[PDB]
Order: sequence, then C-alpha cells, then structure tokens
Amino acid sequence: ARQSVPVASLVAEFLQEHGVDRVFGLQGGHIQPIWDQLARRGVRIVDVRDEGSAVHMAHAHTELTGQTAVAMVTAGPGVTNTVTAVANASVSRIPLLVIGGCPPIPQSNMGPLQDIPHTAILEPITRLARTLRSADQVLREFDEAWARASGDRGEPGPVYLEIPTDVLRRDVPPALQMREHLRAKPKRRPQPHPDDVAAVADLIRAAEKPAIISGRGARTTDGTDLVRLLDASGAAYLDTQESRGLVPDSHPAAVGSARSAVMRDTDLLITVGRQLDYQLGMGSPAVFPHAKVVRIADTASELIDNRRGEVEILAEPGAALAAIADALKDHTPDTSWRDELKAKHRKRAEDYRQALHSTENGADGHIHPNRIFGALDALDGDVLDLGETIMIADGGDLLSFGRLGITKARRYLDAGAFGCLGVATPFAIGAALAYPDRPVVAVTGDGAFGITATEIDTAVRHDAKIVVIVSNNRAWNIERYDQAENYGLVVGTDLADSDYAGVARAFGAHGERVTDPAELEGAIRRALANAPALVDVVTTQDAASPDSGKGLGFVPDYQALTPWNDAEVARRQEGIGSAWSHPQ
Amino acid sequence: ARQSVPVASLVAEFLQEHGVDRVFGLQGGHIQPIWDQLARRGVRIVDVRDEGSAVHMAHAHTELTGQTAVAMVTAGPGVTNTVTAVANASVSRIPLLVIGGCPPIPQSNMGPLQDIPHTAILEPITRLARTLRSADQVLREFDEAWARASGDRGEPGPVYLEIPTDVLRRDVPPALQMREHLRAKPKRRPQPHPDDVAAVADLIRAAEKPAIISGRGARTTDGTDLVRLLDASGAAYLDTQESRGLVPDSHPAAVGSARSAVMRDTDLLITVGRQLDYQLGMGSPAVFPHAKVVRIADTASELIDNRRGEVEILAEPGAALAAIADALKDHTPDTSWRDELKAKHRKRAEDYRQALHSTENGADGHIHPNRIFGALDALDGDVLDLGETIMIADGGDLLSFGRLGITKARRYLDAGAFGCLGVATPFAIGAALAYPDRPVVAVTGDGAFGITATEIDTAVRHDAKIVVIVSNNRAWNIERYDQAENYGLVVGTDLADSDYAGVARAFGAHGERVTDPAELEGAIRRALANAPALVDVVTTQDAASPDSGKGLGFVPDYQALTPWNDAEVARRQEGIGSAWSHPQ
Amino acid sequence: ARQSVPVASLVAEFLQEHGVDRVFGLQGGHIQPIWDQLARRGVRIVDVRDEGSAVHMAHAHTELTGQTAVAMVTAGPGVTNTVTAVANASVSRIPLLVIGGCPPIPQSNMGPLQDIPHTAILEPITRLARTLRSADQVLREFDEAWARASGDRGEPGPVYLEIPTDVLRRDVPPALQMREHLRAKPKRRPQPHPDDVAAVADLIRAAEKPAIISGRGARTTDGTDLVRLLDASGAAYLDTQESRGLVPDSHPAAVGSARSAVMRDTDLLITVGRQLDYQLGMGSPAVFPHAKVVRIADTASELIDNRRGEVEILAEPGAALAAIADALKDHTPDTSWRDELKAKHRKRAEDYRQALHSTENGADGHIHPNRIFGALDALDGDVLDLGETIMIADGGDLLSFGRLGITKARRYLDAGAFGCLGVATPFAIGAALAYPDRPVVAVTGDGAFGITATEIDTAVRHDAKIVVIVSNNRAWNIERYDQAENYGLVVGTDLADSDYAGVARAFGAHGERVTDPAELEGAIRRALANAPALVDVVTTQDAASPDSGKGLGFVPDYQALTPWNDAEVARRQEGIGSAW
Ligand SMILES: CC(C)(COP(=O)(O)OP(=O)(O)OC[C@H]1O[C@@H](n2cnc3c(N)ncnc32)[C@H](O)[C@@H]1OP(=O)(O)O)[C@@H](O)C(=O)NCCC(=O)NCCSC=O
Ligand SMILES: Cc1ncc(C[n+]2csc(CCOP(=O)(O)OP(=O)(O)O)c2C)c(N)n1
Ligand SMILES: [Mg+2]
Ligand SMILES: [Mg+2]
Ligand SMILES: [Mg+2]
Ligand SMILES: [Mg+2]
Repeated sequence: ARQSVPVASLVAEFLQEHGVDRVFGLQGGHIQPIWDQLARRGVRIVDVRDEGSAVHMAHAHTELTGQTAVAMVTAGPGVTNTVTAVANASVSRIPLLVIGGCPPIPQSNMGPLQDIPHTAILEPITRLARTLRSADQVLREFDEAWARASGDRGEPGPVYLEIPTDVLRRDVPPALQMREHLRAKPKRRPQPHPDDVAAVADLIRAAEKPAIISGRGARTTDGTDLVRLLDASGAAYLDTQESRGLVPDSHPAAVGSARSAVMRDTDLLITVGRQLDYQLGMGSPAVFPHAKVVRIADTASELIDNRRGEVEILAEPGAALAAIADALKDHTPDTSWRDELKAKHRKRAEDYRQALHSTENGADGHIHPNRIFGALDALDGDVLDLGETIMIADGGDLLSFGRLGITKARRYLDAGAFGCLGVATPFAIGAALAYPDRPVVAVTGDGAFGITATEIDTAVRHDAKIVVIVSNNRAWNIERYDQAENYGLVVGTDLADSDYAGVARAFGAHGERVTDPAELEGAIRRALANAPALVDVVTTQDAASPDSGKGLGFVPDYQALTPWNDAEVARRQEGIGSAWSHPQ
Repeated sequence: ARQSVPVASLVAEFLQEHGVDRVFGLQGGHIQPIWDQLARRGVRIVDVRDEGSAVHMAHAHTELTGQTAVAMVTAGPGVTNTVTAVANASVSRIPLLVIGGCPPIPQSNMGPLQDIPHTAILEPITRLARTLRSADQVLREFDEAWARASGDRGEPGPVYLEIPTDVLRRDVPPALQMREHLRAKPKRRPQPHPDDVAAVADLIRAAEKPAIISGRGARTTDGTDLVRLLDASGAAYLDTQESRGLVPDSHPAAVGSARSAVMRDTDLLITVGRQLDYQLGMGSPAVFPHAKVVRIADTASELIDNRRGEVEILAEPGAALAAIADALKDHTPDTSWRDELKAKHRKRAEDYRQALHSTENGADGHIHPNRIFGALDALDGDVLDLGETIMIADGGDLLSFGRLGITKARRYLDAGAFGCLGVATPFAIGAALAYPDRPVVAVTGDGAFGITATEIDTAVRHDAKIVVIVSNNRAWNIERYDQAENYGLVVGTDLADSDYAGVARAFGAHGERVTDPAELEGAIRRALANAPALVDVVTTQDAASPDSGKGLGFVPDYQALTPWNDAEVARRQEGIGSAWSHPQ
Repeated sequence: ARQSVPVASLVAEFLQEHGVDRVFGLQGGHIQPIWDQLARRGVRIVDVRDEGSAVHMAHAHTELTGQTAVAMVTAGPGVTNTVTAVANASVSRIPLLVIGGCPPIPQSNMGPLQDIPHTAILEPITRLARTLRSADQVLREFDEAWARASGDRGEPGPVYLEIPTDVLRRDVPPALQMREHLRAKPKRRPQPHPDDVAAVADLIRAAEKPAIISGRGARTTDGTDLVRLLDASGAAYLDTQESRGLVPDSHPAAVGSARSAVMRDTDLLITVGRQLDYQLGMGSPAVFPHAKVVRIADTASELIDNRRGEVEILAEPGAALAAIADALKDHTPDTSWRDELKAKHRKRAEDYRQALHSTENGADGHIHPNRIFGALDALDGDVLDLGETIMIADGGDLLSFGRLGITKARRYLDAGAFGCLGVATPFAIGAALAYPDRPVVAVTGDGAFGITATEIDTAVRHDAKIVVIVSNNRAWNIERYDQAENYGLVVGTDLADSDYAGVARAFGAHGERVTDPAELEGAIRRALANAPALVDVVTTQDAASPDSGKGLGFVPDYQALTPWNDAEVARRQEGIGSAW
C-alpha cells in the first residue's frame, strides 16, 4: 500500500483518519501545503475573518459533538491571533488542535518573515506546544498530541503543533507511515473502584440534603446515569453554564432557581466532572457551610481543586454514577428538602418565564433584555423548537439575564469561566455547521459582538444558518453600572447607537432593527426564516442583572461576588481568640 | 507635600508625570481603579472595540511622536487580546507599556474570574512582564519598566505590568513616593568613539559605490545628520518601510526605484539603525555580493544580526552620522555610480507616478489598486498636502502596490516586518489623535480590514479624522495568486463583495463605494472633507504586485523572496570541490 | 481544637500528617522557620553536604517505600544545587517534594540576597513549581502539589514549592486550617474496563510468542498479579533497570539473559508500567519486528510514547494484570518458545555467574570489575542474603558490568534513564535509613563517585550502614574506550590513582584498598561488618563491558545503540525506489 509521501500529505491523512471532516482557519503560505492536501482529500475548509474565530469554532464543535476539532493558522500574527481562543479552550478544558505555520529551519533566529516564539507564547495555555523538525516523526507527534488534547499526561484541552515549511515539503518513507498513528482512537474509560462506590453510597444514605452539581465531565455523558443516581439518591440537582441540558426541567431534583438555597443547606455536595472555581464560590465552607464533599471525574482537574472529597472517584463519570445508583438499590431517600425546593422552584421559574413576555421598558424608554428571552419563549412550539435549539449567550448584563431567560435549549454555550467576550458569532457558526438541521440562536451584548461582528461574513459565505440577536444598549453596561456604584464616575464604558442590522446586511445577511418590544416575536420569526440573520434590539441601560447587583465588576479579595466575599471575610475571623490584634 | 495614597492613584500620577496625556484601552473591573484615577487627573481615555487595537494605537503614537505610549486592558481575555499587537511592537522594537488587570493575590491558583498566566504568555515578546505584589515598590517597578521599554538591559520594545486588584487598593506611605521614580527621564545619548568614526570615514574614502540603508534607529532622528553624511560620503540612499521621510525625494542620493541595483553593486553597505532581517535579504553576500559592511545603531539589535560590521558604532545615530560627516570634511567622493542611479531613478519614478493616474482595469473589469495612489497624487496640492499627511498601508497585494504608490508622505506606517494585518484602522486612529491638524489616510486590503473594521466606531466616537480606503478585491488576493501559481487550486482565499462603505455608515462614519476609477478623486475629496470616512473601492483580482511575483507567499528555504533564495542556493554550492556528492 | 499558627508551623504539621517522618536537606536562614518546626515535631532532619544529594535521597526513599519523600533547601544556590536530582526524578517519574527558601515579597526584583528565578528554572522538570504568597492558602497549595507529585493533572514526579520568608512568619486563622488538606490521602485506583481486559485476553490466546516487559508502574505492585498473568498467559518475561525483583529468577518466564531473542521473535509485546524509550529501542518495529503491542499503565506516560497499543489499559496495573489472568482461566498456553528461551537462559546465566569468580586481570595487571560481582555472589547465603540486600550501581563500564553481575537483590537502583552519575552514595544513604535492618551495597565507578564522595560524611554522621565499592580504574573508562575505538585519540578522560579508602577514612568511615582479586570477599565481608565502609578496588582499564562497541558514545541518529540504529536505517530504505 504505502509509498514515500510529503509530510503535508501525511498530516492531512492523519486528520481525516482521526474523523476530521472540516478545518477552521485563515490561509497563509506557511500552512498552504497542508491546506492544499486537506482540500484534495475532501476535508471542508471553513475560512474566517480572524484566526481567533477559527479556534472558537473548533471549541464549539468539540464541546457539542465530542469530536476533537482543528484550527489551522499561518506563522506570526496568524498564531498570535489565536491566544485568547486557545486560553478560553484551556480554561474550559476542551480538546482541540491548533496547527500553526512557522518559518523554515535554515532561517531559525535570523529574522525571517512572521517569526515569533509561538511555542513559548502558547506553552502556558496548552497541554503541548511543539515545533516538529523530524519528517519521519511528524505522524507520531500528531497522534501523541491528539491523545494529550483528550487529557493523557495532563487534562483535556488545546494542543499546538507547527511544522517548519521546509519539513512540510520533506518525504516520509513508507515504513514510518504506521497505521497505529493514523487510526482514530477510542476515549479512555477508567472504571470506579467498588469500595469508593460503596463509600459514596454510605455518605448518600447518611445525608438528609444531598446535592449534585454537574460540570464539563457530566456533559460528556448523555445524562441518563446522572438521572439514575438522582432517582436513587434523592439529591437536589444544579447544573452550571458548561453542563446544561442533562436532566429534564420537570425532574423532581431540578431546582435551578434555588441555587443559593441548595448551596447554603446541602449536607453532601457531590461534584460530577465539575471544578470548584469562582463559579461555585471556590467550594468554600463560607458558601457550602453544611456540606461534606464528594468528587467524581475522569480528570483530577475536577477532584483536587480548592476542596478535597471525603471520597474522590477518578473514573468515566457515567460508569461512576451508574455504580453508585446500583449500590443504592434498596435505599429509600428522605426527599422532603428536595421536594420543598422543587415546589418553590416550579412556581418561581414559571412566574419568571411568563413575566419575560411583558417586561416593562427601562427608565430610558428602551426594551428590557428579558423581552428577547420572552419572544424566544413565545415562538417555542410555533416557528421553532427550543428543545432542539443550540442557544449561545455572550456579554455582561445580557449574559447574566440569559442565564435566567434561557431554560429550554438542546445545548447552551457562552463566554465560559474565562469571561471570553466575542465567542457568540464564532460559536454560532461552529454549532450551525455541526448541526445544519437545528436552529442556532446567539444572544449577545453589543460590546461583546463588536469583537467578532465581521464573522457574520463567514456565516454568509459558508451558509451557517445562525440568528444573532444583539442587546444594543450603547454600552459595556455591567461595567458602566460598577463605575456608577463604586466610583461615581462613568467614563470609557459608553458605546453608540450603531446599526448592527446594517453591519449584517453589509456582509450579505438578513438584518432587522427593533425599538418596540411588541415587534420582537415577528423580527425573530423573520430572522429564523432568513438565516443567517441578525436582529438589532435597542435595549435599556436601566436593567440591573443578577451579576451587576452582586459586584462581579468590583473584584473582591476572596470571591467573585460580594455576598460570597462577605461570608469569606466572616469565616476568616472565626475563633482567632485572644491571639487577635487590630491591624494598627 | 506627600501623604499616603493608594497604589492606583500613584500609578496614574507616574503616567502623567512621564508625559502620558492619553491611554488606549478597554475597561474591566480589574483595571477600573487606575482607569478612574487617570480620568480624575485629566488623562484622555481612548476606549476601543478590541484590546489589540488599543496596543496598535500606542505603537503608532510612540513610532510617530517618540513618546512612550500606554495601553490598559483587563484580566484574562483583555490581556490575551493584545498578544498580536504586543508581538508586532516587539518585532518593530517600539517602546510601549501594557498595563493588565489580574486577580487578587488571595485567589492565586484557585480558578478566580478571568485567571490566565499573562506574564508567562507575554514574557517571550516583551522586554519585561511582571506581576507587582509589593505596594511600596509599584512606583519603582513602573519607572524601571519604562526604562526597559526604551531598551535599558535589552532593546527597545513593549513591557507588561499587572497589579493584583487587592494591591491596587493598598496605600503607599509618603516616603516611598520618590520624585526620582515619578519624573520623566531623557533618552540616553551614548556617543561614538573617535577611532571608530575615523575607521568608517577611511572605508567611505576607499569605496567607489557606498550605500546607506536606514531603519527604525535613523527614523528616531530628524534626518539632518543623515543628509550631512550622504553629502559628505557620496553614498546612494535607500530607506525601508520603517524609515520613510528622512531624506528629500529630490536629494541626489535618493534612489528608491533602484533597490535591487543598489544592493547588487554597492561595495560598502552602511546600516543606520537597521536590522539585516528578511527585508534586506539577511544582509547575505548572495544579495550584497560586493559589499563590505559597516553598522551604526544605539542598540546591538541593529549591529550583530546576520552580518557583523568591519566597524560597528553603538551610539545615538545622529551623533555618529554627524561625526563621520565631520571626518570627511576634505573628501571629494566619486559620485558617478550614485548619479547614474539617480538619473535613471528620476525618470523611472516620475513615469511610474504619472501612470498611476490612468492604470487600466484588470481583466475582470475592476479598478487596478494603483488608481487609488494616482487619485491621492492628483489631489496633492489641491485638497491635501501629502507632505503633511500620515500615510498608512496594510494588506497583501495592496500593501506591495502601496510601497511604490506612496512617495510623498510626512510619515508612513504599515504591517511591519511581522506582516501584521489589521493595523491600518488602529494606526490611523492613534496617528489622527496625535496629529489632529494633519490628514491621516490608511489604504488597506479587504482581508486585513475585516480584522479591525469595527474600530471605525472608535474613530467616530473619539472624532479621529481618518480616511480609510479599502481595496475591495473580494479576496486575500496575494494568497489566491500563490495558490494558483504553485498548487493550481484556489481554495479558502475568496471573500465576498461586502459593502465596507455600509459598515462604516453603520458605525456613524461617512461612507462611499467606487466602481469607476474616474470617480476616485471626487470620492477621496469627499472622504477628506467628512472624516472619519471610508471609501470602498471595487478592485481587480487581476493585478500581480511586486511581492506576488517574487514568491512571498511560497516561503522558500533561505530567503523570503524566490530571486534572493535562488542566489542563496547558488552561494551554498560555491567551491565545495571534490568533497561534493549527490544527496543519493 | 485549631488556633492561629504561623505558616512555618502549619507546613511542618502538613508534612508529618502526610506520613513524612524525615526531611533531607541543608540549612539556610530562608528555610530555618520550617527546619525549626520540623525538629520540634520530631520529624528527623537528615542534613547533607550538597543539596542535590538530599533530593537523590528523597528519590530513593519514594522509589523503595512508595511514600512521597521531601527535601528542603535554601534560596538561590540551595535550590539550584537540586536541578540535576530533580531532573533525574522527573525522567524516572518519582513523586517527591522540594521545599525551597526564597526572598521576602517586599524585595521582589530588587537584588535581595540569594535571589534567582527558582520556579522558572524548575518549571520544565517538575509537575508544579510555585511561589506561595497567600498564608491562608499555603496548606491547600501543599496538598494539591502533593497530589500532582503522585501524577494528578500530569504524571508522577517531583514538585517544587517555595514560601517567601515574610509569608513563612504570617499567621493562618484556625478556620483555614482544614483537616481535608492536612490528612494523608490514599493512592488512586482506576479500574480496567472489562471489554479491554477481554480484548487483551483474546490477543494473548492468539499469540504464539507473547512477552511482558515491566517498568516503574509494575514495580509499584508486589509482583503477585504479574506472576498470575505470566502463569495464565505463558508469556516470556523481561524486566528493566527500574523494575527488578518482581518475578522469582527460577520462574519459567524469567529469561533475562535472552533479551535480544525475546525482542526479535515476540509476536505480542505487553508493556506494564513501562516507557518504550531508548532503553527498549523506542519500541521500534526495527527492534520488535514481529510484535503486536499492548500497553498497561496507571499513566498515559507509559501508554502513548512512541508505540500505541492495539489495546491500552489505563488502570492500576495490579488490577489490570489480575483481570487479564482471570479472563484466561480456561486457556492452555503453548509455552514451547518460552521454555526454549528459559533452557538457554538457565545455561547462559549460570555459566556467566560462575565465570565472575575467576575473571583474569586486564592487560595492565589490575582487577577485572566482574570479580567484584563474583565476590558478592560468593558471600551470598554465607555472610549475607543478596535477596534481602538493596543493590545500587553507578558509573560507565562499572554500571554495564553491574547490570549482568547483579542478579539477586531485594531492590535495585541505578543512574536511571537520565544516566545520572553520582547517585550511588546518596541513594545508598536513603535506602539504608529507610531499611535499617537490610544490607545496602553500592557499586560505583570512580568518575561517578567523585561527584558525591563527600556524602560519605553524611552516611557516618547519620549512621547509614552503607557499603560503597569503587571500581577505581583511574578513568572515565567507557568514554576512554569510545575515544580509543572511534577517534584513535584518548584525551581528557583519564583520572588518577586516588585513595578513595583514604577519603572514606577522612570522613570517619571504614576504608580498605584491594589490589588482589582473591582479597575481595574478605574486604567486602569487613566492609559489611564495619558499615558505613568503602572498598577501593584497583581495577583495569583494559576490559570491554557489555555496552562496549555498541555506539553508545557515538550517539547514532535514531537509536542509542549501533545495531538498533542499523535496523532503523534498513527500515527507512524499505519500499524506497517503489513509487511506480
Ligand atoms: C540502552 C540499554 C537499556 C540497552 O541494554 P540491553 O540490550 O537491554 O542490555 P542489558 O540489560 O545491560 O544486557 C545486555 C546483554 O546481556 C545479556 N544478559 C543479561 N543478563 C545476563 C546474564 N546474567 N548472563 C548473560 N547474559 C546476560 C542480555 O540478554 C543482553 O544480551 P542479548 O540477549 O544478546 O541482547 C542499556 O545499554 C543502557 O541502559 N545503557 C545506556 C547507558 C546508561 O543508561 N547509563 C548511564 C551512564 S552512561 C551515560 O552517559
Ligand atoms: C554528570 C555526567 N557527566 C558525564 C556523563 C557521561 N558519562 C557516561 S558514563 C561516563 C564515565 C563514567 O566513569 P566511571 O564512573 O569511572 O565508570 P567507568 O566507565 O570508568 O567504569 C561518563 C562521563 C554523565 N552521564 N553524567
Ligand atoms: Mg484578536
Ligand atoms: Mg452592551
Ligand atoms: Mg483583498
Ligand atoms: Mg572509572
């Protein structure tokens, strides 16, 4: 079978055999040899307006599908344009491969065109960042890097490979073209230890108010084993931004409008593929004052951070959840606490959803962003099925409203733990190309949207059927609010009444502007029918979000949010005794 | 005088006392304490749509004015959005300070909001990248970093400082607030050694065809000492993209249409504040086959790279040029070679300029980009003075045409050695705010423009009177050309017939589209009268630039350009003798 | 229960509660606050002559006992003196903690005493390297770092923590002193997936010549599940330098003197906690021309390097071995290939061992190093049980002789994949302190010994009952031999006839010089009886070692060894010319 082929040809074959049917990127001569070979093999090339956007598209693809995705960018500014999107994928622990161009070996350190230390810049935010200088070993390096992206020898996240242009053009002998490096590999499935499963089952039997909080790792499962454990355990259930859609909304455990009540009173916190980072108050006793802790994950990045488990299970989370459910066969949980939370949640969530359809305009006479979520809700079952829809959110206040306003989605993506503004359009494109028969709706602040707005062109040229709804409040409004509240002086946080519909139409998309909230349902209906489309909603600056009211803009010393920080300050003063003296 | 003040207040005072009258950035809570204190001191805040753009604006400010400029960006994605612009400033050796936000010390390594290893990511492309954790020493650190940006303990370029939000809020005692750290410092002026000056004078006296090539370091002078040395030496003169405007166009040495002829035949190459990087063929004997080498600079980054000088002068370049001119008092140079180049240059450059006014449309029936440079030339002395105009160029083919088409500018900026697409709009903004009574004209490819187009909003909101002229050829055209030529398959390099005038109007700027080259002068006149303005020129894909024809897209093994690479391959085969054997 | 205590006190308590009963180090003011608190808690301080030797001692302790060991060293040169020993532990994937001193936060970047970028220097060779600037979070950082040393979020290896002296003096409130961070944690035990177990059992049933090669991860087990799989599978068995002692020498699978024959013919290579690095020919098809590959390990650092498995099991290796053994309950392996290798191994190994007793002196009239191994063999079952002895080897030719000359040992340590000369004495000290009732015998080249010789003092002052036997050949001899062979010019590889016995005596150890090989048994008997003790053996420069003439000094393009490299050159020629 095998004959001598150039490195660039073997790279393209590696990718295709690993299940890569599309590559996101932006062409330059340093990667053209691979670009050409991917084209020749029938791999779709999704070319973008800013390399960072290509990496965001890969991120969305992998997060949605489970298939490791690929971005390809040229030397120098091509690679440096990806740093934010790489960092975002690193924080979220998403497997992806970035292939960068780089100058030929002979010109090393001589000031060749577009030279910059790519591997040194990317090393801190990647699982691997390497320059491949041996033609014979390029295939082996690709396969190992792909494994490291899944989390081998680290934790899941992005990897970076570059091949000097002279090496790309070298031949690889047939003997070195080994099938074991070319072939797709299954995910690892480490299994739980029976004694850890029994120990967790014993903690659940002893707990009165157990609570499961899911993350990334749980979201790699279909949710069915998590529901088996919820049923067997009687635990309350919370998800996070990275783990929406695993548990039906009507499930007796699902209490997503009772987040603070669950954290305050749970006596057994079980994390499932979830970090106890700022989004869960660092798992601090100040935020979980009654909780024993158990941690379940396929990576210690979701076992050891900030709190240790009385039990920690390192295993494929589905298998762990199934085994604990099995161990609770003859347990009859006390669900009084869960059922009381659920009764109040059902009413609070229903009332909140219904109020989205009629929210008053703010004091400036413009639309409250809640009306966008109400109009989507009104259209559900009519012109779209939200239960089949990929929902994306981005921005400041808009994003915080979206976490309450978006309840019925198939899948949800957003700015993530990194707070990465500008993901909305690139994520919408990756999602739409992965799921061409699903509605894809991105709701975004105007600040965030300006970062990646020109990717509306990409959506039109590649026919990604996205709908982008802009909360056009002429501001970085959550920042304007923190300025007013904590300094009395608003400066450098105002934007303008930009025609984002006109920007979309300039790039060949359907555009409409809305000033009257009664026009929103019709404008979003027209956008869904004419995707790719943008709806530019003139929204109020008088709309405090849950995040603006909790001090997210101020950056307290110990926690992201003022109320959590207050509890932390109190915790640090406990029981110091006569040892204490005033800082003077 | 002095009392306890918070770190953030002392930072703002440091900046203002160091001559900072504006800061470019994008607000977040992590830098709000400094942002507020700059506002309170009357420092102008130029807030942008993408943090990378703020660093490009600082770069343009410093390159134009000589005053070290400042960008301020928030933690996480705020800092990671600057990497390309930082890299660009590092390659070009431009002093600038980036102030980044970062999370409070107590949350170190805990997964706080927007955490990422900023200093590790930026260390390879900065002169210093530090986290300031001692309130008492913040002022001292700022002043040392500012010195390192000028090139102390390194070479000129960007520096990065971040202050954890808890440290920003700490008080500094009055004793630690030292005037020697707060005060503006003069540039260093190391002086030449008389013996090196005499040695260079002797080499000039012995040379028949001496040639000066200027760079960055020469461009920090007003050009008058360089002209004294040209007059005294009889040398031919070439500039580079980073050193335009130092020598009158009519000067007997100025032979900018004879670049290859000068490099081929010079017997004495004198670099003045210039790197022998890819833009000058690595100073290779393959490109300068007859040249002895002399190097003059205030930094060894422009003395030791790729070629060593028979003499090297490390000194303030003005002083070096003046001293060598003095040493040649009674020398009568042989200028036959110079004067013969000049006679042919005068005619070639005049004919080329005049032909810009009537260039034929390409085979697709659209405008040749040369017509943009002709229309600017036609308007010169009428509605603008090109000799007072800051010209900016960006893109691929468009940029290569611009290097021949732009001859009469006050100052010129472009994509630089790094090939940093998307600098046009941000640079135009920084230039326009530095020089509010000067025309600022940016000519850009459509590919490059999509990266930073949304900064047209910034130009409108801050009233930066820029004119952006887009070469709208519906392509990354220099890439499309290299694909066709070297692979036969054009893929992923096509864009669309986007309404860039409509994008500008969406953001409140004056916009006009041009399809007929006879309308260009009127459209550019209207743009200059209504700045900020954009002219969207529908240009041809049938237009090979000097760069497309020399293989810049292909990346040869040894040089950026095919003809130079050919010469290099020939050089490597010289005189190997019987030792040689076929690679088989 | 808890009250406010200084950081330094909470660090000492963390270590003791994690099972640390000893800390290896060298005092400086930057670490004195911790040093003092360890002393007060009764944690033994083993103070050394060079910080690198403290980290070698920690490495040996962890590798032998399974308990993560700790070195503590001061700012600046105290930390930079550890880099070789840290790199060695990183290469061998040994958990250990290095606690470094560093200057106070207010003097950051001001040129304080002993300042240097410790965390930047150590980042590339550690699983974590951090400066701890929040007193409240030091205990949490220690516990996370300890987990990472075990391999969480990485792979097993050394970690580095430093606390600025101002932070060491800060108080930690009682609420932040969480028991979950202070307490010792069990090792993780990920379990095999039954489908992978069945797939490996199917490959074993279909193989005619299966072979298991063990490494570090197998050596973390007691070997009983490995023997169960050997018995169930009929596989041949090879160990490596890092995995000796798991399988009795008399076991029908143990064919250590047939390494080449095993690699050449096996049709199923099974790696057990082992890397396919240079020591196994990169697992190359050039070196294993008939082998399908299966990989078993609790870390992907021993699954994905160079060769992929048709099946890869990421699990605690004992559990994986046990499950595959179970799956083969009704399998009757064809062991003819195994039994043929074993018959030739038995004869070859026996003849080799017996010849050690009578190896003639070299052409220069001096002892052949094999006589050292013959004398140890003669003493076995008489003066000591080598099967209860911790054997350590170091050097060039001496080490190569040692790999074949040392066949019985409770445990074996050496220079490792990193080729880290000078480990013998510090390893012997860590081993002797960990196993005070076991004989500890370190055989070293004279070149290697010069690096760490002054740690004989440490052995004497801490009563570490070690025996050091020096192959004193007045040379870096494996290097002198490569120069003679390949350049015809020996330069800068000669040493002198140094009195290493006299060095030992100067540091208060027992010393004896041996020039007559018939005196070796007696001298080694006297050394064992008077440990700590050194035997300085005047050995020949004129003796080829098993490693001689194999291109080790040449450093071929593709493989460590010429014959392997030749096979790689031939592999790259296969099918070239054949395009059409
Ligand atoms: C790369 C290697 C692991 C490869 O060595 P191997 O071929 O695995 O050899 P060894 O295990 O040492 O054994 C070599 C041969 O001896 C045979 N052998 C082994 N034991 C015996 C006994 N008891 N009797 C007879 N023969 C024996 C074995 O079957 C091999 O022959 P065959 O069956 O014919 O193969 C090693 O060479 C090595 O580690 N050296 C590199 C240098 C180094 O790491 N040291 C640091 C200091 S020098 C660095 O600067
Ligand atoms: C620190 C160090 N320096 C150099 C080497 C290279 N090296 C490998 S073996 C060897 C010679 C060892 O000499 P010795 O310990 O006397 O053993 P001999 O070969 O003489 O038996 C050398 C220098 C090394 N591995 N480590
Ligand atoms: Mg960017
Ligand atoms: Mg907004
Ligand atoms: Mg173009
Ligand atoms: Mg020796």
